[PDB]
Amino acid sequence: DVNLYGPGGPHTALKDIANKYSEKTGVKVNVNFGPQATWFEKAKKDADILFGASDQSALAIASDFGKDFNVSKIKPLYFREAIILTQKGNPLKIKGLKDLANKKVRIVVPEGAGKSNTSGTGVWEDMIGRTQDIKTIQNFRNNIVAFVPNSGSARKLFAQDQADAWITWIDWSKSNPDIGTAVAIEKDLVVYRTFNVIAKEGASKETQDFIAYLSSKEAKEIFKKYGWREH
Amino acid sequence: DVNLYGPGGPHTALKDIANKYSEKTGVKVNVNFGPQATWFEKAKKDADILFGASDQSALAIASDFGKDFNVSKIKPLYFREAIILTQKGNPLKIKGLKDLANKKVRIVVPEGAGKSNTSGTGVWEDMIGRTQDIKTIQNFRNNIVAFVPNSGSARKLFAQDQADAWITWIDWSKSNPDIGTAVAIEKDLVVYRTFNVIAKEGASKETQDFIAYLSSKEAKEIFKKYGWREH
Repeated sequence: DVNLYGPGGPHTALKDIANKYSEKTGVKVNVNFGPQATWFEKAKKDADILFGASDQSALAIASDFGKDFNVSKIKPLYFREAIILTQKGNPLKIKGLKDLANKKVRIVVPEGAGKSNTSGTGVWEDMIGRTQDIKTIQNFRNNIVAFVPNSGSARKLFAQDQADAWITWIDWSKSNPDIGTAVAIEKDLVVYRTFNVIAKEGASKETQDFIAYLSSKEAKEIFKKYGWREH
Repeated sequence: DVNLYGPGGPHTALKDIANKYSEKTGVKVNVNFGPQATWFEKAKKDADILFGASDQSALAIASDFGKDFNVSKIKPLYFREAIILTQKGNPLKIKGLKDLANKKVRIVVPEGAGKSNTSGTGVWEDMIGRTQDIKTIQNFRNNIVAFVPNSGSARKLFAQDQADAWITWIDWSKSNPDIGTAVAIEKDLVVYRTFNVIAKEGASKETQDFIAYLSSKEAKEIFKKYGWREH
């Protein structure tokens, strides 16, 4: 078996890819996902590949594994853009990030706060900071009602109508057409973060084979369906 | 005394400001700075103000203090641009981030890896990611020879000539004009991160007065000298 572990997000593309791969090759590929704490102990025993939803978070998670993984071997393969997810119908008529700074809105964002490894860390400030206006930065921050440890937590909060806007990734919207309404972020502000993988030291032939498959034509198309790009 | 604690970087502006403030008011203001671990236990006793070199790192550090500080009260006041610091004279003629990706060069970047709270976390990927080209991202990352826990560590590594380029902030160059040559980052890729402060719960009038001073015309001018903007 080839066992993958990583955060929620890329798991939807990976599940599809793994399904197709397993049927085609006979090799069983398992995609374990969620908050790091839910799978960390198990991963330490049988993780073949660690996948990531950003570089900083992947570096963090792989570093928790010590000798089993060499962090220098993290492989970026795709990227996707940040988006604003609004409640269905976008009742507040949010047009972008600047709009979120100037209106009265409840925003949720994943931030690790140094105790959780999440793809969201640093995202909101890097985007709104590109307005080069401290008042705008202050205004946006004042609207953040919740910093959460991971995207799954943001999704739950959002689903309970506890926030008007969730700063997230396009793939979360693609994976969940039924949840909210995606609003594109200003081209001059938006950030793009990567999907990546790292194989354990002494990875099996089956593991190496699947890694290659992630760059295959079939994999590219599935990734594309969820918003993951190469160029 | 009014005691401030925070990371290296903003400390140079703050020390100038604190000196000027003390000269004017007679209130003694101490600026403690460095890797969090070096002052954490002391700060637990007498920290009046925590200052930060980015939002994500400030959120992390303030969170570590539990009930002593209310993280919702973090105050962004200034921002500055990331830069590339090259060895003095810029021998490799580095022209920006894309140039770094294309050339064979050794890059140092501060990344917390989930175990250190540093202003650098997420910066390099957010900038190079805006090229929207996975090969460029891959190439850039392949040139990173060291992910260090804080900017002070990057400075030391850089000073030892163990890296050709250090992804840092303009203020590090302004504070250390002689240790290298600053190269501006492409305006369409660069990120800007903030300086912030948070006063302890039950902060004294004198503590509050100094916080106000950080927005005074005198303080603004000192911040500006080190590259901190509003504006």
